[PDB]
Amino acid sequence: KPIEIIGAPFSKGQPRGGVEKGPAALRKAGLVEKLKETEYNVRDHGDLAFVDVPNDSPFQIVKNPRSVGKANEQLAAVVAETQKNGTISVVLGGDHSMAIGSISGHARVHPDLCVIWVDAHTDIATPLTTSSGNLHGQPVAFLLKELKGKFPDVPGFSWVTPCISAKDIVYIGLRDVDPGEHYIIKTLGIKYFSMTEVDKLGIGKVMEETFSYLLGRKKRPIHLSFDVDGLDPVFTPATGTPVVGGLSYREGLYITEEIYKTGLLSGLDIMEVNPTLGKTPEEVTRTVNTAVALTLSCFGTKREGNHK
Amino acid sequence: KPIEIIGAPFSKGQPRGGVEKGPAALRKAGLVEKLKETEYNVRDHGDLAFVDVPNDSPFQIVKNPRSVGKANEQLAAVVAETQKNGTISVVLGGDHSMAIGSISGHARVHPDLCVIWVDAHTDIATPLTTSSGNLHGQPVAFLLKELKGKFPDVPGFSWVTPCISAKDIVYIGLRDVDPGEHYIIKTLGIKYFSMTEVDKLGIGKVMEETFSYLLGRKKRPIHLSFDVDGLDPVFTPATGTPVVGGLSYREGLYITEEIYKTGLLSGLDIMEVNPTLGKTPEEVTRTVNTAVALTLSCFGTKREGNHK
Amino acid sequence: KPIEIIGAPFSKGQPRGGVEKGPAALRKAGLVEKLKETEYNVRDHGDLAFVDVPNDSPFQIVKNPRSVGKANEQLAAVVAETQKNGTISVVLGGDHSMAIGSISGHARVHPDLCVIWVDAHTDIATPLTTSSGNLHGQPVAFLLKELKGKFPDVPGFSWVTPCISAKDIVYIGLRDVDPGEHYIIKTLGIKYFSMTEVDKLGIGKVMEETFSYLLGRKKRPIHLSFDVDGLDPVFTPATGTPVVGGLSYREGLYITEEIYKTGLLSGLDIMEVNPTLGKTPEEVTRTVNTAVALTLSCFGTKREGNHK
Ligand SMILES: [Mn+2]
Ligand SMILES: [Mn+2]
Ligand SMILES: [Mn+2]
Ligand SMILES: [Mn+2]
Ligand SMILES: [Mn+2]
Ligand SMILES: [Mn+2]
Repeated sequence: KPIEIIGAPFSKGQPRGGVEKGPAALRKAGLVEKLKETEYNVRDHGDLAFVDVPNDSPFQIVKNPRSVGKANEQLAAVVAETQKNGTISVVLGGDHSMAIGSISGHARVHPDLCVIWVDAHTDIATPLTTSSGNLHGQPVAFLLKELKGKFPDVPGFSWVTPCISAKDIVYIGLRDVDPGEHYIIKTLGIKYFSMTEVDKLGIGKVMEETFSYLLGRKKRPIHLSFDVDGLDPVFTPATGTPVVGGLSYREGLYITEEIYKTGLLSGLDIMEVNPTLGKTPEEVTRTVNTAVALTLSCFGTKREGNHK
Repeated sequence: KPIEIIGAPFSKGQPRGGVEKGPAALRKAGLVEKLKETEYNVRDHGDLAFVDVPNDSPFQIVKNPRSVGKANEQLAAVVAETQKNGTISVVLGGDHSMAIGSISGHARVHPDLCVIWVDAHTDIATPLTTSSGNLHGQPVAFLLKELKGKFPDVPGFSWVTPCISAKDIVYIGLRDVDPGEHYIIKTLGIKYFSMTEVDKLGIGKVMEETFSYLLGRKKRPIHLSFDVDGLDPVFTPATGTPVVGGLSYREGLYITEEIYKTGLLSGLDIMEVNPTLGKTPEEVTRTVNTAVALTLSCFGTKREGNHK
Repeated sequence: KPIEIIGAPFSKGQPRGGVEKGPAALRKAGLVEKLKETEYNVRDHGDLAFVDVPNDSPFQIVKNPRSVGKANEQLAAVVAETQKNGTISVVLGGDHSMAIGSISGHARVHPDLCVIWVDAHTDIATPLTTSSGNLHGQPVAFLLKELKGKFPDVPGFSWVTPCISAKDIVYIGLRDVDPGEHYIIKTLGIKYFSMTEVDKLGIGKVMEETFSYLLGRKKRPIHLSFDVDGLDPVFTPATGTPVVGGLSYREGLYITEEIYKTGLLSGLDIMEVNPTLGKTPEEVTRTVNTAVALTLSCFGTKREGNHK
């Protein structure tokens, strides 16, 4: 089962420009050539060419609706194709709003996929509860069935079909959830391991509980949507919304090594890398290298070593 | 149960910079406005005016005996006051010698309370074992009932009445304990979780054992005396006695979240925040914001999120 | 139980700056003084003078054989002599190639000894598998009985006899293993706890298993070979091959404290400190102060405290 690298240099889902540079920054590190070194065959789809929507005025408080909807509708189609072709999709992107297309496309082919969301945030605010109107903080809202109809139709998102149930997603790294989002994950019974449960249980038991919860009954495709801000600012500083007390570099790798071991990874997202937000060049180097390491970890690179 | 914020700009406990701006530093950070946003009511008692004792000559080695023990009285009378009004006292001050006043007065109203002391130090040096003479490193010595009758009375500490036994306190975070102190903690059988114990058990087990030890029998008012230098210098830089290998930001929040969950927190101290000891501008801010985060956590703010 | 410091200012085992200055830097940080403050009697044998061999050209891919072989021959005799007298040897060296002579010498007096290797690397590449030819990355290859005969004899190493069995050594901290090396530890069934195992189990369990595996059936002397790069670069930056995601300052101390508690420590190596690789003079101080603290910990210095 080969790998399909897909670049999504998009930032309209958030206010901080620079995130569209993430794909180039990651490729610059030799991500594709380093991935080919693994036991997986790699193919680089290249980046997508998202084109802005003319009079794309805010829909209520939501900004760039049509453009974010259009960019995502294209990614869904792209990821759906690659998924149908028996390959694992890996999206390097701008902001996390792209998880809409990525996950949607992935779910069209594998409607039984489960999601592991590594983030400092729940990104589950909806067009009504969001206190910012930035779409990278609402992706899970357009994807969850339980939220379907719980908010007005958004211009440009008519194509989206709620593909995942509240029971098919697990959050890890949470530590900056707004009032609305917390109410939601709580009333919907969504499984999450906030930084509190990680400190209490240790990353080892956390993954055990994540897999028993998602892959307990039967096995199914795993979609890992990784927001680099899920890790501590010490390791992934070049990002739009950094939050202290995050996942360590080590816990980040552990998560990926365990996901690798299941042999069920079907879709992967590496998001929010913003190379223009490094206080120094080295904070970017640090962020990019951590992102590359986790990506390779998802595909076999183990810290104890590897050989053929 | 409402909250009572008490200021304590006192630095006669230690020479290093000026830890009096601490109270004023935490306020500017918006500590009061954020606490009111919690499920508690909040009232600011204002910063106490400490009268400096005249020819307050050192006692053998201890410096500013009268001055220190006087500032603690006003505070101790101010604390006992709030404790009687059925309010939770939150002392925002300078050096940790002020724990003498906070705890004594708290114990005057609630003599059955227990103590959780987060610190890199034991601060249990007697006026005779101490190697510096600074009182910020002797509070537990003027508070323990087993230590009374082990050192000459000190000018200005006659009022103090040993309010805690050797089985009513639990230390968490130890990593720099002088020979004298280590003998006492061991001879008296004081319960403690040095960093060694934290590394071994993990902060999750550390709190389970703490509560089991202090509350296993009867439930009682908990007094949390938090010395910011209990957290690793990488997190709480602006402090007088930094020691590498301390508690992490996450472990610090775990402690406070678990304590809030007991519903027993009755007294609190957030000491040693010296904003004048911050190499760079962001080391003071980082220290102050961590101090504020630790306080909010104590009163309900959780990393998994909150909502009304 | 007396202690004898043995200086090994060598660097021909690798390229980089000046690891020969390692011993001078540690004594500078007052390692001898601090050692004499513990419960052990200390003595400093000073630094050994190594005779640089003439036409010492490369053997196949292996660099400076005759130089590294002879040097280790000198150290083996010296460490063998000190061990003879009933003293614990502490070797402060340059690069890790010096463990060949340190462990070889040690095994002559304690042939039943075991080894705990703290490193980010396995240092078990043979002259045929090595991709660099630097001998500081092949020490364990010379020491293991299971590997004798698996590679060609090296000029200047005929004085070496495999002393340790593939079942008498445990690795802790691994995170940068070469294909050849990984194949070897897997095929030879060597016990190791890579960063993955430490993240999984916690450092507390790692030492419990390390000891059960090593001291379970028979109690015997312990030789600790500590490569400072086993700890994360944020703590020990001044070293030749730093690798991110390492053991923390706290974990390294736990390791040493636990080893100390067994009462079986008999040999110790504090390697790879290069006070010229420090990006800044402080990065050197930080690396130096950390190695000194680990040494002191091996001899009873505990974070909970120490008294006479
Ligand atoms: Mn996100
Ligand atoms: Mn995020
Ligand atoms: Mn203190
Ligand atoms: Mn302290
Ligand atoms: Mn080594
Ligand atoms: Mn190494």
